[PDB]
Amino acid sequence: ELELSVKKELEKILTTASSHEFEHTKKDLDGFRKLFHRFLQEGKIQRPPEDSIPYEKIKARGLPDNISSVLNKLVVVKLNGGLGTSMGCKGPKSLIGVRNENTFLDLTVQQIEHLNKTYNTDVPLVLMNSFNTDEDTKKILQKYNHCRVKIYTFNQSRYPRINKESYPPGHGDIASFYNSGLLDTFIGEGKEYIFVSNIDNLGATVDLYILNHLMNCEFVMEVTNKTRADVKGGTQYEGKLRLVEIAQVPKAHVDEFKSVSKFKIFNTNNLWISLAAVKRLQEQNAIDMEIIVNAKTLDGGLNVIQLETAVGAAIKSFENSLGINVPRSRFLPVKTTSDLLLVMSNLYSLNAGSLTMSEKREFPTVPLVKLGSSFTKVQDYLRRFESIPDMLELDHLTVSGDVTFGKNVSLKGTVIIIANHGDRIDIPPGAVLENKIVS
Amino acid sequence: IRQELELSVKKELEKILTTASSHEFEHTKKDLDGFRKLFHRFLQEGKIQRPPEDSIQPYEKIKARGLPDNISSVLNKLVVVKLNGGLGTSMGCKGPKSLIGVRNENTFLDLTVQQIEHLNKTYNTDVPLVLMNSFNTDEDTKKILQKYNHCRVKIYTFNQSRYPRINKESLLPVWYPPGHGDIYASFYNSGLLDTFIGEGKEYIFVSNIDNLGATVDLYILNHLMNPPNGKRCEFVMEVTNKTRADVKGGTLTQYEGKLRLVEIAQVPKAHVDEFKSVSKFKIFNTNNLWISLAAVKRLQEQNAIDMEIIVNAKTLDGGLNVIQLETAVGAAIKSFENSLGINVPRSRFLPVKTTSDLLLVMSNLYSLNAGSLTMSEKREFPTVPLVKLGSSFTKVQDYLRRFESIPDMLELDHLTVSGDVTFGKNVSLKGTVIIIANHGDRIDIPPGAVLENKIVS
Amino acid sequence: SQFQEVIRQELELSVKKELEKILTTASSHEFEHTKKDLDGFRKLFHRFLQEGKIQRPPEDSIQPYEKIKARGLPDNISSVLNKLVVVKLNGGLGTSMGCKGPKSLIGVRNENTFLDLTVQQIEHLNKTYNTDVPLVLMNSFNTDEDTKKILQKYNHCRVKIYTFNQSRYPRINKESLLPVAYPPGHGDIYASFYNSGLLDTFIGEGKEYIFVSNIDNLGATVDLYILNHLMNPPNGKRCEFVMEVTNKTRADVKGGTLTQYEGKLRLVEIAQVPKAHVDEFKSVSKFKIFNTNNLWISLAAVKRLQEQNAIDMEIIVNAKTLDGGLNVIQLETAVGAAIKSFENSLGINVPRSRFLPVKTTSDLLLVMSNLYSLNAGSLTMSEKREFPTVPLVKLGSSFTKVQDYLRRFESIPDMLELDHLTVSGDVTFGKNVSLKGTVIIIANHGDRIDIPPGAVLENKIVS
Amino acid sequence: EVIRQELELSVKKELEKILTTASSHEFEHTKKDLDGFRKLFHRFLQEGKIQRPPEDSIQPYEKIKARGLPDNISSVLNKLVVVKLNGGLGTSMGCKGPKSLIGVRNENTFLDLTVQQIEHLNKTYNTDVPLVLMNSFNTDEDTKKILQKYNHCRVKIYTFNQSRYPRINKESLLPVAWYPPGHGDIYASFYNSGLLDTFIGEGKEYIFVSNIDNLGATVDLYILNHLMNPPNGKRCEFVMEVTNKTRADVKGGTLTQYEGKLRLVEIAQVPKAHVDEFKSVSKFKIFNTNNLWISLAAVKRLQEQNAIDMEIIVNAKTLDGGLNVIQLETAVGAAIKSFENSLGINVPRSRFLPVKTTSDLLLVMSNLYSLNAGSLTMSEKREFPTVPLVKLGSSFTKVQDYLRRFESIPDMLELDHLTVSGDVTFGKNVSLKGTVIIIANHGDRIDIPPGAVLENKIVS
Repeated sequence: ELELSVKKELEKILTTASSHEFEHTKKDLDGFRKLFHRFLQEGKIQRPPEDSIPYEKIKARGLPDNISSVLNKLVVVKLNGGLGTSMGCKGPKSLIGVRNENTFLDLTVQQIEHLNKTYNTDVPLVLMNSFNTDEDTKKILQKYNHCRVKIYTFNQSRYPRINKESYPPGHGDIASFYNSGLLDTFIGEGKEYIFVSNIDNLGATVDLYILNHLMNCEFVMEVTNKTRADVKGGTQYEGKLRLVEIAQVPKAHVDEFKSVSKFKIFNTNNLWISLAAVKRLQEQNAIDMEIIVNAKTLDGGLNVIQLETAVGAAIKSFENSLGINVPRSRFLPVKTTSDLLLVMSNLYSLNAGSLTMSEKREFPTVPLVKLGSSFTKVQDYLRRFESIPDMLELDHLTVSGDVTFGKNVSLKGTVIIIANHGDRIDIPPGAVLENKIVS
Repeated sequence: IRQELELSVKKELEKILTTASSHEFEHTKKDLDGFRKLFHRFLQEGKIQRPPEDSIQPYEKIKARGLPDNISSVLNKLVVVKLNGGLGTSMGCKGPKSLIGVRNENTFLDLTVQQIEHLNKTYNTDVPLVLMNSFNTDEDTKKILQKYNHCRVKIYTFNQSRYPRINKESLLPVWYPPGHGDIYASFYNSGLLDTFIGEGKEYIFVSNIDNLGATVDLYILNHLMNPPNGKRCEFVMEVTNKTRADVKGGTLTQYEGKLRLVEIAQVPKAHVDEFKSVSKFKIFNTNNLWISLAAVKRLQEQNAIDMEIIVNAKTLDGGLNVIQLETAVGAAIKSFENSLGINVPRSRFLPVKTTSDLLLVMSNLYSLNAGSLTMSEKREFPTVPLVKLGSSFTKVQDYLRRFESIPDMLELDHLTVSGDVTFGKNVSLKGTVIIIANHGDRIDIPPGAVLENKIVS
Repeated sequence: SQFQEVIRQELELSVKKELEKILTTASSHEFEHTKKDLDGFRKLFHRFLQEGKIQRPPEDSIQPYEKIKARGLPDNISSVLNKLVVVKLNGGLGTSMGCKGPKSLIGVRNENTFLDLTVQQIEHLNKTYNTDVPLVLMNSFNTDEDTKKILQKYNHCRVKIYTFNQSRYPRINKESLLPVAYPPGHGDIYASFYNSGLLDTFIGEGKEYIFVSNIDNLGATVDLYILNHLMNPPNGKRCEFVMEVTNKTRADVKGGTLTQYEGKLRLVEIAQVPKAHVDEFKSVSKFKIFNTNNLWISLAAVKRLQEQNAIDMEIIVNAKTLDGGLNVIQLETAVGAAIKSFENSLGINVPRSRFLPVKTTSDLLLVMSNLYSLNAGSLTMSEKREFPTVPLVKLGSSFTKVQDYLRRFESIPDMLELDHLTVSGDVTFGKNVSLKGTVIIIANHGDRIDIPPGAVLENKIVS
Repeated sequence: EVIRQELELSVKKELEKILTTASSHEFEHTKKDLDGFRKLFHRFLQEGKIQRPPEDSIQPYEKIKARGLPDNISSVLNKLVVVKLNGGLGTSMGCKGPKSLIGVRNENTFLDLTVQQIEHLNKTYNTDVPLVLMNSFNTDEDTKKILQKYNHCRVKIYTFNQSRYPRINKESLLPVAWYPPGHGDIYASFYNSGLLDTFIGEGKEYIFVSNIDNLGATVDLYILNHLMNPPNGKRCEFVMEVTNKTRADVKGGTLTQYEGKLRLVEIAQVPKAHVDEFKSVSKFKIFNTNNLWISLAAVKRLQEQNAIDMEIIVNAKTLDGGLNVIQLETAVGAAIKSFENSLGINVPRSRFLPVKTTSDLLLVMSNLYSLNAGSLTMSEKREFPTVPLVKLGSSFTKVQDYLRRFESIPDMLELDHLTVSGDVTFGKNVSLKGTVIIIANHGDRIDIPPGAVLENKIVS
């Protein structure tokens, strides 16, 4: 008698519709009911064997020659649903400057343009944007016409927040793909596959070595070795491969997670998913994704629980799955302005829209940089540099305080600069900082 | 001309050779004439040689061949020689570097013999230890040896030669050790060479006492004593990958059928850029070498030991620029028939140059097993953490003063301190720690504190 | 006498009329109890206008708690509680501490508020004793309307919670002697509690004794031994009015003491003490006795004395200035000075287990440390804390407002081995700090100090 | 009047009890030095405005240059003698011994350079010009030691010492404690050394007195063409190089036509009232360079006559554990007034470039200037011709410090003002441009990064 009083106010929100909106109105609610019923009804015994999961072994099978073929039976979807307010800039996380002078969105059409103009193929790109991103990104999709690209944008369902005392439904909502109708469209043409990559990941290009094991199974989940850097994240139970998340872990076995190995598994969020298998699961309602609590409180109101599902959670529902190892070449997500300084450096070379780590960086290791609190805002980031320094021979960089960089600087080895509170530190142009502590 | 000003520097030492203290005469004549013998070669003083994939072998291919059975093995073919001719004033200490404490507190010397004991006291064998110490270190090291009686290890000493500090502007003499190439002649001349080959030992294993990871390894020894169907070995060179940590050293190449050594100075100007990547040079001179005893006798008799002349500048401290003619051990493989060096894990090369290495190596990051220490887990990534202590921390006494115990490091990646900083008991460093106390200020870090990804100003 | 008692009469006449004015002001149908309130002011005022040294206190009038504690506890049933009334003093906000609201609603431990811990205490009586103790709160216009909306949380519990408001009085002028168009303190209780129609309800329900304490005193708790002493008393005397007293620390010389004046007890406070002998009050101790404001009072006794106007309490002056205004007086009274009027009145000397005023954040810390343990809503110093010694904690002005206090300590540090603490300026503690010995943490203007998580500061001066 | 002769002959006998303590052979020079004083003290006891200097008596170097060069051969050099002023240490720069011996570039010492010059002269021209050094009791034996090194360079070198005088006391008026009596003491010493008669015997006719600070003191052919084979007939005798005043160099010496001849004037000689008009109004554009051209012939003629008129420079000095005392001296320039036909010629600042302090060094060992065969001249592309202004602090004063602070001399072509003070260091390959102020307050350090370009900046 305690779920029958929330649904009665979910019937009291249908008559507050603006007459026209009724097609996707009675449906988005009827999804919340399918997941609110799983809220109040809520191993270790199997470890992943050798016969399940390497990169350099597929390359020796290895590459189908040549045109195309095969490049024509595929669709490319990159995620959008997400602001970059954490970055600073109000608006979609797609519309921020990366390399002079392209943005995330620009970098993606750059990649597709090179393949179309060389393999004679026409591969359509797709955005899965949220309600906070569609108004803006739609207005700028006009500057992409007359480029050899097909474009297909569509929204995600709207979900009602609920209160602790008495929002986007996560990235796993891709429920929506059948709702817009493009599911039925894409299949009935010749395509058989969908490639999901995040837009934050800039290494997540479409691979031709993997397109061998795909073309001429079904479900591919890409993986990379865990590193001290990124500890928490997603990692074969009872026949099928099951996704395991940080929050699902019982109280006892927290020490067993992370340490040691044990596990090498990490969630890449780069997936290939078969089209014809979606309709065998989306219609019979057998997709089993796990739903997470995710209750924050911002800014000056009660604690709110926002229920969301995960993309990689539907392996337990898919049949005949197997994952393959992908070297860190093809995983490079950008989160803070400290990543921006990294990627826009002469650490990466730029080639037809997709970027790779450069020569001659002698050792193949990312030199990660920690920028201070006063660099977090992208508008402040560019203020303080403009003239992204030389970093081909840098190992560690840490700046904190009111610091400014002149043009053409070179950073080498370990550089530490720390201005005290209400001090300014002005690095002169052309300067070469090598293993130095600038207080 | 070049002779007529060389016969001056030869009759300039005839005045000091009569300034000889009766007995100490023949080991004085022997050296000074061996100084002339270098000075001569000093006046006269590729590339097509790309290194081969057959001589230089991976460790992984020896280690699993593999274990020599049984009793035992023989091992009684080996001699462990360790270089002990180095002062430790860069670490702060007046005297031999060997006598600096590393753990609990075993000294450098302590730790070696504790290995040789665990061998002999488990394999019913008698392996010797041989130290080469120069005139700097011989005195002080001898007095502190009486503590090793009734340890199952026979220990032997012999001195490096004594050459004159020649003048840059003057090219005339007024004292230094000729490096570590001097071994071949000074080890023969002591008499020890003939002893060991007389006991039937045929293989000597040189290394640096600095290299705490330089441990006697069975798997390699098996490749040597009773070798794989073939000939060899007159000489072996342990060699590791190049790290950003150490960009200048030696590289081993194949110039003219035999493998040569190349030093950074031997490089003419229009090719210095080329050395150390393009990465067709991931060879690093570890300085951990095996040699054959039988081999040394032959080649030393006929002066058939060819090394490149090292020419070091220093004017330090007060006075004119000084010229030190030296020779290295490596620069003499090309004069040994049939050479090959193998590739070795960095596990086997852990040299303790600064006070910053001490920290690393006496932390809970390494676990000790009576002498020989290893990178013991829990440790997640294999990566060696960066540690850079300031100038307030160089002299050992200061370093030891500053730490009231050595802080936990098993989950550290980078740590940099500078200033008058001072630690506590049970301190736990995790992530990237930066602690900097400015000219006049002092930071003392409270006991049992956990600094994790922080910056203390 | 001649020219002095004409002016005095014209003062009491002038105000009265400017108060006959502020009566119909005010022309609100809801008169209850306005006219009475203003008849209480003129009673105080008339006294203010018209307006030692004697003996030390006798050795049988004040008694040690151990003598009484060991007699010992009642036997039946008991069921001696059924003649008791607990009364908590809720006339006061926490704007001192810095909180929008009644002090009675700030959280202490895990994280129950002063009043939570109070009802948890009574619940636990009634539960283990199949008894029904009534709880009364004597609050003010400041405190009532706010707490009433919350009192519905204590539903389904085993308490009957009761309320009343004590009067409003208007604040008189220090220059002009004129009312501006305040709660007269805890001393007003007698009148207000009776007028509220509760004194009579309970007397006619079989109660005989009232236990008055503060809400700020987390230690002031119902004690079966001191209860045994009034209910079924020794010999048959028959008292009436009993006031808990303690021994004076350096911590509190500025309090009130009991002394025999002309044949009865009287509470003598800092203020009424002559200019020449102010020192001899503080020392020697000697006068080692100090008022706790834990009181036990007979209900029968109130009526007899109330309905007959005879509770003689000393008048306090209390000059205040706030905010952009000149000087205003304010007339108040104190429970304690009532002893004077009662009969067979006596005081018992108490441990300080029973006296913990949570007045500052300094006090809060201590009381949410590991230096105490919470059991059924009451808390007491806990073993193992070896030396019985009580630490002294002085926090800085940066720690005054509770909202700050919480954020500055990521956790509550381990105490138990504190002797002295003194923090002043901009500091901050992390998770799992352990403090022992004497800890001094001074940070100057413009500086920060962040004690890292897990630190153990023993006898250090951090700067 | 009668007291003066009393205090003048009291001095006579007091010195007479000091000869009686002279080491056998030292005497014949010690006495002549002491009779040198007798005369100066005698002048010192007995001790405008109409002076504004004419047109024709001071000439612009450009006219002279355009006449121009000697033809034969020349080999006009044969009649010249180069004299460089040595007496004078470099303790104010933070150096022991002779200032002559400080490293300027490569490092060539001050003296390394002037021989480097004379030599290149003799070698290109097949002539053998001599270098004579006038050092004093402080910079003599120290210099002679180093002279061994110039063997087998093509320069005959010489030395002589100027006199040594007694320090007389402020209150007492008695002598004590010895000093070299100014550079003006060149006429007397040069005569007594005998070189003067020696040289006028080998048929030399002229000396070129100049200073070893002066790096710009080139031997210039056009001035020579004017002295040997003079145009028109006359015939003079004394020539004073002379330049323009900068706000920099205002308090100097200027020529004026006092009573017939030219006469030098020093700020110390000017009446209190008129001090404002000397040192501007310019008016006095002329400023003394102390590069002089003098006839050997003429010296001798007038020295036998004791006719050389200099003014007494009265000096007050008391350092460090001494008491207040006077130190009577004379100036070389001062002597125009007694020579004949004397003229001054105005000369580019190129010829005038003294390195008196550590600021100056930085400037001269820059890439602003350029070095060839010992001589150095500013050069390209120093586009706007003006000389940049450098004020290093009291930290950079000592030569030994100055070098430790500059891990490399920095670029200065584009530099207009540089001013530092406090505890500062410089990386290598620094470039300075425009106006650069770097100021480090007591207790601080500024370390400039290598490769830095400071362009119009304040670094505090």
